[PDB]
Amino acid sequence: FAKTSTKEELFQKFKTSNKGLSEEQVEISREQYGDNTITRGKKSSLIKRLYQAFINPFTIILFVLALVSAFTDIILAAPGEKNPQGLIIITTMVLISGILRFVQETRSGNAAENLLKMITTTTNVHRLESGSQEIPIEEVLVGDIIHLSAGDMVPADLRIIQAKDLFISQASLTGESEPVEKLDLATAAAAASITESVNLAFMGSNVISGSAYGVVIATGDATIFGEMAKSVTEDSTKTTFEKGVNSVSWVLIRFMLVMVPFVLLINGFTKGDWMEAALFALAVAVGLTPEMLPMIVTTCLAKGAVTMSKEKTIIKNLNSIQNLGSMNILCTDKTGTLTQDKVVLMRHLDIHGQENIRVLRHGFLNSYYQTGLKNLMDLAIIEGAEAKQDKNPELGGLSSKYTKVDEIPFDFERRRMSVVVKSNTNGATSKTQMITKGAAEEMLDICTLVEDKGNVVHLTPELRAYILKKVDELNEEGMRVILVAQKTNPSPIDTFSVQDESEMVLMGYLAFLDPPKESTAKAIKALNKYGVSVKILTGDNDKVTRSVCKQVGLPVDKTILGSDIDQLDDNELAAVAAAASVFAKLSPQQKARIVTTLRNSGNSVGYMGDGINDAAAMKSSDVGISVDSAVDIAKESADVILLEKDLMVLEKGIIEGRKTYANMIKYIKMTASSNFGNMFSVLIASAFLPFIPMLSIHILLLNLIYDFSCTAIPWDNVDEEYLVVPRKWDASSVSKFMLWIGPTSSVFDITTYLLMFFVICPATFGPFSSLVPGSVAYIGFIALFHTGWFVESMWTQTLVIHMIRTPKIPFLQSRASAPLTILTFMGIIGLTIIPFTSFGHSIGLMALPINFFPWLILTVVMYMMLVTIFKKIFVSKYGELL
Amino acid sequence: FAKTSTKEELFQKFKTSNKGLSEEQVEISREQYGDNTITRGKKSSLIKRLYQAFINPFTIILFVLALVSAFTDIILAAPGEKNPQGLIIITTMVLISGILRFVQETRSGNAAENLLKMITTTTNVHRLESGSQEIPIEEVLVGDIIHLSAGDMVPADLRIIQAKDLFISQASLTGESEPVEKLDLATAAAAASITESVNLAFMGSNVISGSAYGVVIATGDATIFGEMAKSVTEDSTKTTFEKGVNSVSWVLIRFMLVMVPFVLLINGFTKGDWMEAALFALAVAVGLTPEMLPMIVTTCLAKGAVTMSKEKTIIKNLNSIQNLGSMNILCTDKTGTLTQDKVVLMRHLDIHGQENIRVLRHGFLNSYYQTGLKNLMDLAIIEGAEAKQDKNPELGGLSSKYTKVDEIPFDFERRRMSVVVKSNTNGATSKTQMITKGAAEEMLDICTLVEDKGNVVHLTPELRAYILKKVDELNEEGMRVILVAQKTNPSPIDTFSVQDESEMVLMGYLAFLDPPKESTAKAIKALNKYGVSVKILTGDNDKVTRSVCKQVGLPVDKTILGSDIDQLDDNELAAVAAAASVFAKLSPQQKARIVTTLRNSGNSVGYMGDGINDAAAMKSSDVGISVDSAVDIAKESADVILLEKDLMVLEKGIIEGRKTYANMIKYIKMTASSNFGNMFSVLIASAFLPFIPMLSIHILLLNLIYDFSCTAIPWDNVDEEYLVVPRKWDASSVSKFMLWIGPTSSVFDITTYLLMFFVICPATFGPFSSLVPGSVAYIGFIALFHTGWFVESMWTQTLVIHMIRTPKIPFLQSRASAPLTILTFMGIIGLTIIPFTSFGHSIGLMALPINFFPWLILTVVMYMMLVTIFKKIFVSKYGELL
Ligand SMILES: [Mg+2]
Ligand SMILES: [Mg+2]
Repeated sequence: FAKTSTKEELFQKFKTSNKGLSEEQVEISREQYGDNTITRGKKSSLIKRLYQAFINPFTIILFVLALVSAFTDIILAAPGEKNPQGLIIITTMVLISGILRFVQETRSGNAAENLLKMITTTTNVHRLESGSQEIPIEEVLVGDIIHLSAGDMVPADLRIIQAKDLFISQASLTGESEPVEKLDLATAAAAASITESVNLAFMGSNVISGSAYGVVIATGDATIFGEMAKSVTEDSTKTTFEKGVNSVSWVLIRFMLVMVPFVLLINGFTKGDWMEAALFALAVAVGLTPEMLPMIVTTCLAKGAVTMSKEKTIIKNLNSIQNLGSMNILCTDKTGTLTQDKVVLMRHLDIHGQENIRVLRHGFLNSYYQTGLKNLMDLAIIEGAEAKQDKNPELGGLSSKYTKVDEIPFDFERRRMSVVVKSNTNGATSKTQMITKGAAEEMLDICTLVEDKGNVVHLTPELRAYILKKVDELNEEGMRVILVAQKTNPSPIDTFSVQDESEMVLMGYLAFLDPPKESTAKAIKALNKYGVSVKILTGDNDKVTRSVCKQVGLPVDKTILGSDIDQLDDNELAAVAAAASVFAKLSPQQKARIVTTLRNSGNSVGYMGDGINDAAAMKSSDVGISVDSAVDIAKESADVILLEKDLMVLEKGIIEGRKTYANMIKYIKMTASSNFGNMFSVLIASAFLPFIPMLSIHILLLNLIYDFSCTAIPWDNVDEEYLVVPRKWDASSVSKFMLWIGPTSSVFDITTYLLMFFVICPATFGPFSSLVPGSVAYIGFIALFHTGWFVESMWTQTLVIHMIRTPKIPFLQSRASAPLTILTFMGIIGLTIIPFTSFGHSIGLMALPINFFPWLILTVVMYMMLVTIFKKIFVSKYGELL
Repeated sequence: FAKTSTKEELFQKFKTSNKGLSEEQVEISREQYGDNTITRGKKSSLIKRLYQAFINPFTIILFVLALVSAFTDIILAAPGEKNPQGLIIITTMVLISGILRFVQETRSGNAAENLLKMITTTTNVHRLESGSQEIPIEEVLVGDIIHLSAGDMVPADLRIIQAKDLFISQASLTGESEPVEKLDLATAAAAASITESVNLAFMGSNVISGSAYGVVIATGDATIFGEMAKSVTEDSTKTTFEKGVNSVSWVLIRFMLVMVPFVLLINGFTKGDWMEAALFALAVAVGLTPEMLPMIVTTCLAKGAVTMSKEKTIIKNLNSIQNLGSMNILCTDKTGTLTQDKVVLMRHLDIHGQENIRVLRHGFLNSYYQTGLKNLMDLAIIEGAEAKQDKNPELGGLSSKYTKVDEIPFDFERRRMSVVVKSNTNGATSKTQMITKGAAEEMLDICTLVEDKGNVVHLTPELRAYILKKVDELNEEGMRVILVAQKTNPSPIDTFSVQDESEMVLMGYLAFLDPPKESTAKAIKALNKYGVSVKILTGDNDKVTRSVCKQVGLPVDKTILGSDIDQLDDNELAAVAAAASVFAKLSPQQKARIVTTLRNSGNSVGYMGDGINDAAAMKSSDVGISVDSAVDIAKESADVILLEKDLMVLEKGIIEGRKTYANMIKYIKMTASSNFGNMFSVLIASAFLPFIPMLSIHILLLNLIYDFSCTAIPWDNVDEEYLVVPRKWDASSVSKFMLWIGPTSSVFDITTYLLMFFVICPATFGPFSSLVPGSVAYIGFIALFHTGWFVESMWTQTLVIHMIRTPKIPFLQSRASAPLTILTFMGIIGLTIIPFTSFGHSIGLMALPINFFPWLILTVVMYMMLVTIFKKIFVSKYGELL
């Protein structure tokens, strides 16, 4: 906590050695404080940290199901080599799921190029070697004498000891392209925010002209710019989506490790050899886990990103749009993001508070014949002249009458620009008037004549009070005022002096605000409509960010200043930030801290900005956006970088992202319930069946071929009501839903059991308990049961989706199954309904007797209606289906 | 034991003086044998013997309601007075069951007046005390010298010592009214059956002609008539119906003994309020018992008996028609029942086996002119000659052409009767014709000429050989044979005398037999079609019964006699009875012995009879059927009485007795299943519901208003494939239809347990676990949950009978139900108005919302499909969904 509090000790005296730094003292300084360097790095072993997640309940199944092959190996040959139709499928599934979990994050890693910039060298500095020279950056240290000249860049913060009308553009840290004066004088003892610390310089700021001497007092981590450079590394926190998917996988694992040992114990103690029990438990381990869930998740995310890639928005990280959908609080930079860093006239009125055409027309003249020096405020005046709709050409023709005799341009030493022009009225060369505008200070000091009530009077103390009150109403919004005044004079044979420019008749006041973008208000309203709070994080002065956001409609209440959050501890910081609004005067570390605390409270926080100072906040957020005017480094740190300028597209994301999550939270439940029910019946009927109902490979086929319809699940129609609230990744609701709707299938999977064990299978192959257990029709009976339960389970688990996807009254009310999904479903049922081919060496073909299908349709219909009842109960119990 | 083998000690002597018998002799007889009395008795405790059955669960239920009333009233005062609402109805139901069980049993008990009838005494006895007198059979002594005249009553079993062509009518024991000769000579010591007991007589027989002196061998219960009187009592054996009903009641008792102590323990261990657990167990016990089962059973039996009473067949016992339906073997008497006890001509034949009309004509005149004495034999000849297709009136003309000279009537010495007639053709006094008929043996000895092939030859030994061969050929066929001889006699000076009966000329022989009733063969065929075997237990000789067994059509092999069947043991008798179709020479002991043994072998046996000898078997059988020609004792001791003597109606009765059974079992399987289901769910809910789902009174109302339509089930449409095999009462068969298609209603009862837990929470009653245990909530919420699975449990168990009623036939191949049992069924479902009535305040039972019915319809439609699937699984595993 080494701060720069040595006031009046570091002024007028270097407080250290003047360039004669002792070697021992140099070593002491570099030990206790260190040098000025910025460290960065990359990684290429992302595979190690991206495999482990939901891959493990696949490599565990692989290890168990290959140890099964090893167990039947070394003893048997055909049973020990007929397994690989397992191991191979499970291994390629492991590889696919791992590669997909890799690509879901690879876009962020390979699209982040925040390293090309900085590491600046070749600094024009005064050194003891040869005076003013180009020196490498590693030769400037704490206590070194550094000079800022015309065109050189400051490499480290400085305690400036000499200044001469020095102006610096601090858009790198404050986001404001307008230059601000920087002086060598000691500031206030209590000081202010770091950006307003005139006595100290900032790394990364650009100087165009002027020279200044200073001494480096801070380097390393104490540099604010060093801070944002060091903060932007591969500290990519796990967003909401990753944690949600991990929690869902852990719910599945918590179910698997409770169900598997139970069925293992039952089938080991009850009837069979422990090899049969191991196979039986492997069946329940395979069935519970939806094998192609990562593929469906990736395809949903890809659909979202592709859709958002047509609204003209680069999506950098593929996992950004779901986070955009689940966005709860949007923290937004002010300078250049919602405003447009463009000075435009908004208040230009007489001393009574109404627009004066004459004064603005005079300003238009002084700015349109302004050939000496062009300045952004002059462009503001001229553009407002045309926005005013009062025609220019008369004034354009007034060049022939109100002829420009001469001009003293906007010289910065006196902050006065004075155009001396003659009023050729009606053809005669009349008197000459000069109009000077400049900063309010000198104008107020020199002005004693005022145009009031239509005449010219002296500047009385009451008129001074009135003018000061107008200045105060203009300043309280954080807007600077430039005074304009005309003076009449006879034809000047001699030149004009500064002392003659006094007692000049002032017209009024000017206000060049940075107006918010025309779509900002509509974007804020749309964001508030979809349950997304909006907060403002800007380094600008509090007054201007009350003025703005008192114009966009956002409730501005007790704007928190930077010092308050700096002195505030983390818990009450989180308490304040959530229940508050626009913040002011923040450093990049402050923005990152605020976003992080908002994250820790349980809110998925997105961020938007354009400046380099916003990079830390962009990277610390769940989803970092960037408007078109964003700087290149901010673009690289972004995730959903925009292109046009319109913020309306934000809602087109927030809508679309939500309709992705629903389509992903549908399947995740809609396939975890069924897969539970299918695996429930292989548990509570795992003791009465003298053989496993459906083998491991058959269940792998069922969970694979059915999961290719969920490839078309992302195109299903989410109705209109899920898309109004940012939904949280509630995995516990999954563990309830699949315990409520899942078992309703299991009973019918028992009805299919008894049926197919008593009337269908014994019909063709004779009654059971009368067949030789070795082989004869025992193989045929077992295969017929296998294929029949295959067909029935597939039908009944992929046709109930039309009943589960939507809340009450499907079809008629909510026209379900948008044609892509329903087409794929009926195109994949027609695939699984064919175990009649040469692909019946899957250890069951047993072409089903026609007698079975009437009993299959009767099961499907009655299961669909029972699921309707249980869906009603579930909706009426907790809050809804998902 | 003491058979008629005590010869040279008691036979050919008296062992006492002839009629010179003293007092010491009668005291010796009393000491050696005892009183000569017949034991008789009755009872009037039918109430105690007939209450116990399925009424004991009702009395236990009454006791438990009484305990609940006392417990809720010995502590509290307001709750302890609503228990009468259940106790009174249950205690009226106990009495209803008692009355309806006493009625369906005591009809046969008070329909038996066997002991009231019979009891004959006052026989003519000679004694030294007062000469000839009338001494009661209660006063006859062993060894009494008894004088026998025509028309007297035999006092005891009687070894005759003096006889002169003594003839005894033995229809009382053999069923044949035709007299049998009884001889006093020294007979065989080993003797034979009663029909061949030529040396001794039996009780109850009337002497037709002749006088005799005999000695009493035994008295009291040792006599055959005394034996049958002792065996025939009010010992109506438990028919198969009572055993089946007790088995069903015991199935229910085992089910409630397994369930009730489970619910009580679950609710006494969880939710530790033991009173509320006893209420749960009481509810389970109340809902498990079908409360109006005895009334439905009684109404089914009454419908069967009433509808059979219309077919000229008075039914004496309510259970007779049901036992007829469940009858498996029908044992019928031969004489009087299968045959018609009427001698009829069947073979008028010459001496060499050619149909000679001349012998028929000679018999015609020989009978038509026998005016001095008429007999059934002569009437038989006359009737058969009318029916022999030969025109009798032409023969009648010969009556005017053959006038009578004289006649020698049937004498008591030579046993021949003769008519001497003229041959006055056109009035011309030609030679006389003498025609003598009688027993073959005598006039076969006295014959000297025979007429063969139109000529006359001497009585050579060869022709006599063929005459006897054909005579005992007819005797082998059972035909009673008579011989007829003509003599061409020159005009005698005087009338025809005994010496005029020499030098006969035989013409031929005649065959008299009692042909079976013309409907006997058709009845036997119809019974054999319905899986009812027929046996011909009779006391007649083996020859005639073997002949009849061929005409009607039956297995003529293994004509098991009476001596051997008396010789062999019961265990072997069971084996040989099922392996034999015709039984001959049977004493009334043996008929009852055979019927009882066949009953013990697992066959429900009915008996048909017409005589006194039948009564023992009639009472020892499941159902006794009496023909029109039966003696009043046979009519009184039977259970079914015919009125048109047409056996063809019999099969019709069986059909009724089967369908009356089918509906009944269809009822028992309908209710006992549903009840179980509707009180299986409670078991499960016992661990989860915070309160009782239905109180005892609600379940009583459900089981009473649903059993008031099973009063209309007996009129439903029974199939036509169920009535082609005698169905046996099976308890296990109703315990496996109750575990199989019963728990398929629990699935749709745990659903309406949960739907009704989250569809009436919004019924202004708020969600549960939020209501204080006060009122207008916890009182209304519970009431609405009752009016839930009350209305729903009445709809789902009264409308699923149409699906279970029949074996596999969905709704159209059987025309499910008759208009009576569908109209009543829906008219009792329309009693879903109890909740919306002033009598909807039998505590609970509050007004249902309209919202419930769309779910009730869905549940009652869902449940029928599951019932169809389990019906198909049940039919295809056991064999009959009955
Ligand atoms: Mg399934
Ligand atoms: Mg029910």
